[PDB]
Amino acid sequence: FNVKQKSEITALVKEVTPPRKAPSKAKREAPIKYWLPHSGATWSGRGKIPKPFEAWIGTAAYTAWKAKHPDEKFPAFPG
Repeated sequence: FNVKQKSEITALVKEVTPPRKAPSKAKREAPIKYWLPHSGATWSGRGKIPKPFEAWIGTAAYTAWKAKHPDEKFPAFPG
C-alpha cells in the first residue's frame, strides 16, 4: 500500500532447503514511500541499515515530508 507505517525487524538464521543454517545478516526495514514504492524491504546477507539515509532525508526534509504524508517516516536525526 501507499499509506503503510514502519517495521524494523532483527537478523535471523538463513532459509535453505536441507538442515544447514548459515548466520545471515538479515535486515527488514521501512524507509520512505516518496523514494521507494514499497517501504519494508527484506535483505538476507549484506548488512544494510537505512539510518544515514532516513536521518539526511529528515534533517531539513521532514517539514516538506510531513505535508506529503501524515507521519509515515521514522523521525530520525544525524547522530
